[PDB]
Amino acid sequence: EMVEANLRLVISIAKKYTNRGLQFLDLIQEGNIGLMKAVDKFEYRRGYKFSTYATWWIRQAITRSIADQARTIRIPVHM
DNA sequence: TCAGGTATAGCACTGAATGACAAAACAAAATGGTCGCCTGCGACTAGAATACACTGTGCTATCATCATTAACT
Repeated sequence: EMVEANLRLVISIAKKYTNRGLQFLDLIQEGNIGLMKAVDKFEYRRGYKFSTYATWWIRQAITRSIADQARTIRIPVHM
């Protein structure tokens, strides 16, 4: 239920990060994976909004995916 | 023309030269110890919710294959 509710937030972040990269579908899948990984560790005791945490996790996932994938040769994240 | 002789070659003989085996030393190569960098993984808590991809081949020249429309039976 949380994933189905936040799919719209995921696609909104994807639209805010509209780069060609590999493909929009791969970026949406990476955002969904990041959303799931954030939900698996999220709690409401902080008294803040889940939107910021989910956005940070999706940004990290997209950065890792564009640093590793979306290229012929594999380039590390530090490079 | 026959013969003494000097030039040239074979023969008797100890002792120095030349073979075979083993050991010590140096250089080339593979294996192992060690240092610093590359890299794989996790976390950062104000709010951010289908609008950003975007289109552009252009309507050539016909030719043949598949379900819906209309109507004869």
